[PDB]
Amino acid sequence: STGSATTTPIDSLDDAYITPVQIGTPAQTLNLDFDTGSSDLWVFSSETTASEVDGQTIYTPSKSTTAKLLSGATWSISYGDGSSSSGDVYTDTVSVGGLTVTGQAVESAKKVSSSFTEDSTIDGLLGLAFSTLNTVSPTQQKTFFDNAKASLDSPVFTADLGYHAPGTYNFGFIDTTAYTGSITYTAVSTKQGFWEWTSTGYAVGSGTFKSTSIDGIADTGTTLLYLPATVVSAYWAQVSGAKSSSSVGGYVFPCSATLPSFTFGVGSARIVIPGDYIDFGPISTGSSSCFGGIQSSAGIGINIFGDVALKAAFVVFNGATTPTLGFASK
Repeated sequence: STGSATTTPIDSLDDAYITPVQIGTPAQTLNLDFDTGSSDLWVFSSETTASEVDGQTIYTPSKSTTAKLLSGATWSISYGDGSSSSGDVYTDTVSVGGLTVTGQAVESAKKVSSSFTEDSTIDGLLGLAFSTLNTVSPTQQKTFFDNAKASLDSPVFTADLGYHAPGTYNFGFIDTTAYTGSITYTAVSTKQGFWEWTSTGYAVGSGTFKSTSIDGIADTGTTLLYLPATVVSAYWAQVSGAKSSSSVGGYVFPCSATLPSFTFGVGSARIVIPGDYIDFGPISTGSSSCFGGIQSSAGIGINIFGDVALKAAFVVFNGATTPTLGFASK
């Protein structure tokens, strides 16, 4: 089997991407944030505290003839941005782009933190990291990909995120028309539950490539590119007037600037992030200070190849017995 679904930016900045997902019988379609940095499929629901729902579409398990309460199971998750959610668990039929999993754990939110409430465009998350990170207790549950894997034509999914445009998540096949050149594959460590890999270095604009190992995670659920402070300083030093602002929370730059590109290495291959992809617009409405799309990871504990980096590539998440990641230009 295979599946193919379009993923759409939630706003003009590509702050996140939503993909429609069918849950239950008859189908209830929710727009979920596919997140290769976490491993829970959770949704706004008829159980979510009413004051914490503000425009999201909800899953109502009582209206699904295939929903079954997973007795005794609870979940609770905290994300790197400080947001959180928790609740109980149903199993139900879940389909993405024509690919169907029966018995998928659908984590129904009873509580969500303010940032989820305040984003009416995201109805929940669909985790695509390794199932060892799934938070369901006392019986950990599998991700949608893990449940689907055995049925897929090939045990892979691909992320093809658009810049200011829709893109595609495919399951079970590699669309050879969706990228240019060849796909370069690189090793993955699953020890932390992430799609964790080592980039071979970077360049800023037309500058020379610096060969240096940068361990980080391929994370579709993080907006920006978070890299070591040395790398980030080297990038922003090429932008007149750019500075790190403690009050804003990262590097800002004059909105009048033209940003240089940023290249990262995948083995001997190179992925080029155009400068425009690094512009996240005014820090507040009407400001001439703009927020940068490359930021320091120094306060995170891990480097994160988020959407800014991934949207410059066609990315293969290879879930073979020994997982690997593939990157191609496009």
